[PDB]
Amino acid sequence: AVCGSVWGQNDLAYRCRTCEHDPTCAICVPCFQNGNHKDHDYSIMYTGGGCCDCGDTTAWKREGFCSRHK
Ligand SMILES: [Zn+2]
Ligand SMILES: [Zn+2]
Ligand SMILES: [Zn+2]
Repeated sequence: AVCGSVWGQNDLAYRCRTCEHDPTCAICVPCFQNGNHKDHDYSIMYTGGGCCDCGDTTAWKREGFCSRHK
């Protein structure tokens, strides 16, 4: 339902200021790739590690869910 992916401090992830509900939200690289963020304000970057928010309506807009946690 919600992507269970975890990453470490030197793993890249995605911020998306268009989809997030707060600036600490992030999704893993595969969830970004399998979603639709064209013309979004997104950035691939480091985040000090984290857990993917894809599929979680409390953290991420539904239109920003990838195809596998939609
Ligand atoms: Zn987005
Ligand atoms: Zn994910
Ligand atoms: Zn996903």
